[PDB]
Amino acid sequence: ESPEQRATRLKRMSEYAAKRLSS
Repeated sequence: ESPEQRATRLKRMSEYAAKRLSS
């Protein structure tokens, strides 16, 4: 569970949540 994996899943979930949230 390195810090890299955190940013990866975090970024994907973020960019997704953002794009999705907006419209």
